[PDB]
Amino acid sequence: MNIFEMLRIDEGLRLKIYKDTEGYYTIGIGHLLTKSPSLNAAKSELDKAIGRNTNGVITKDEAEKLFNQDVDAAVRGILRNAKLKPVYDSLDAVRRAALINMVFQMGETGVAGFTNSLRMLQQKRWDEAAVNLAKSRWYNQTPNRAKRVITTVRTGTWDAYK
Ligand SMILES: [Cl-]
Ligand SMILES: [Cl-]
Repeated sequence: MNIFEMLRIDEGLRLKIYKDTEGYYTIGIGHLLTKSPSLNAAKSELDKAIGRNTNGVITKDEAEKLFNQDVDAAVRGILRNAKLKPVYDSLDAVRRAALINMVFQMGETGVAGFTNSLRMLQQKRWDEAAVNLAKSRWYNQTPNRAKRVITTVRTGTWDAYK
């Protein structure tokens, strides 16, 4: 089990523009296209992202190419972030994956905002961090995915995905 497999379980694979839990135009492996109601604004973003005229449809390889870019961007955003970097440096490899999961899903800015949890992660206060992370919109909107991520953070094991 690794971050790629973990995220592919959490996000799925879809070759046709679709909407996410929030209502946004998404595609492939959790790749947010636009927060704009326009399906045409989505298709335009998508063709731009892919470099071709897609008509809102891509191949598995294209979704994988996007996924690879997004994981890389997630990792790099963590490492370039003053609030995020220290937490990550302090964690073991499983837990690191958890933070990358969150960052991919909610953005760097989003996660960086979880002030108290971040402080608990660093202090290696696992239970408390798990409890505090559950007190969020994230958790209330996508409870099963969130529980999985929270268990990973709390335990340092990959059970939830097994
Ligand atoms: Cl892109
Ligand atoms: Cl869910």
